[PDB]
Amino acid sequence: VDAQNITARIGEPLVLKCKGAPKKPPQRLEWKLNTGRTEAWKVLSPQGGGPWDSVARVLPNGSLFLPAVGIQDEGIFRCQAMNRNGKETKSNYRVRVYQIPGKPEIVDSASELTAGVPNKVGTCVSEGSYPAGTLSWHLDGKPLVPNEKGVSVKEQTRRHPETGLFTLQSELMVTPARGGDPRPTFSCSFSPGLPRHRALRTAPIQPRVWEPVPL
Amino acid sequence: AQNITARIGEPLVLKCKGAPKKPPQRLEWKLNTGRTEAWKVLSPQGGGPWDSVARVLPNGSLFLPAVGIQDEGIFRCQAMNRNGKETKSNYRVRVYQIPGKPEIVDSASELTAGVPNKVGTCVSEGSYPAGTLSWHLDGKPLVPNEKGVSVKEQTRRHPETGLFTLQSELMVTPARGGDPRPTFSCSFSPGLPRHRALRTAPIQPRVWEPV
DNA sequence: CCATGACTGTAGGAAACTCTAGA
DNA sequence: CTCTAGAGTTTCCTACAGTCATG
Repeated sequence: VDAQNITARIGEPLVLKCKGAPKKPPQRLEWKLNTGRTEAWKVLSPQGGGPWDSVARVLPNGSLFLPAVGIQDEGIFRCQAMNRNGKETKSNYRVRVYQIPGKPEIVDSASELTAGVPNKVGTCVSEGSYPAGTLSWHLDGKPLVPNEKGVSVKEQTRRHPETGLFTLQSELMVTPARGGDPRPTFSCSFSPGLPRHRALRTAPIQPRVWEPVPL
Repeated sequence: AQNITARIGEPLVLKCKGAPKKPPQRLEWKLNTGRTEAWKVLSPQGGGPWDSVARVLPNGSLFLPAVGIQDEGIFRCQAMNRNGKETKSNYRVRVYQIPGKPEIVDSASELTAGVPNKVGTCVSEGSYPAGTLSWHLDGKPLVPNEKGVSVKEQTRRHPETGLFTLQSELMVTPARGGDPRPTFSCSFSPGLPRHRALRTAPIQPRVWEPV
């Protein structure tokens, strides 16, 4: 789309510009937005006056103002103004948002695990993340890839029905090669969709690898 | 205090420092502006006519949809992180308006050497703060009291808006033997060095000869 | 408890787009 | 008037410091 992209953190105010508009009223411009809150298309005016005045209100200078963002606010936003006269200008905005979960935690982590077979190593958990994002395992600071050599991950995403946010869980199990590193290091790393931010790592776990009793 | 500036009609958002981004929070915005009878304290829920002027956002930031001369003042936010954590934000606020382009009026088509002439009156409209007016001859600016060079200047504030109108009337005694096709201009040098100066179109009267 | 490290948060600077002035 | 050019304004990226967690 002619739409330019905008991304904002959840809870913070956003302010959009109406291209080529009178800086002081009286002004003629009308915003159009289809989003989570809009049933289909909501048209907003310099006067405002609906229930939207505590949500989205056109400023005296023509820009569109949102006191604090929320997930439902994701969508497209457009404006049409008249530069007198009769010059006329457009705006096309795609708006996405995000939230950052707390530092991921580990749970159900093996005191010690044994070689030659699968083991339940533990589970990472991240809460309050948007958009969803992901959990990646690292052995000694290197990546752990599924389907390959006894490495497995039991995964889910749980959306808080109220906050519309995500609770994350990743359970790792591994079959160690007999005769491997006896004190290997695992970590877990949450990453979001864009470079909207960096990566969060869990405090590692340095379990003890015990060998199988001979037969 | 952190110095701040913005255009009249523009929105303004002040970030409360060290305070929870989501409500509820414990914080206090107390300020003194041209809209205040004294120090004024606006709360999380705020209230009064102030909601139409400056309002507190769910994330703790104070906000003005349209700032005006009436709003130049002091803004302090004493906030509580959780307990009893405390950090205090401090701002100093100057504002401005860019006036209409400068104009010379009553400018001379002809003028005579050896005595004074009315060159013209450079006139600016709709400025805040008021600022200064200067003249220049063929690229270089001029000074009063030097070799028969004088100025009648004034400033006036439109009552409704509060902006300013400056008049500058230029007068000189031309040297006999100088430039018969001289070019003069006026320039508005704003109070706050926000933008570069604005200069009138030139005027190239013809120096004529007495006896 | 003290020293150390890591993080959140904020301060300053640089680059990009938009508007204004001029030909 | 359509086009060219120089600032102005806003924005993102980068960096230093304060603050919280940790050994």
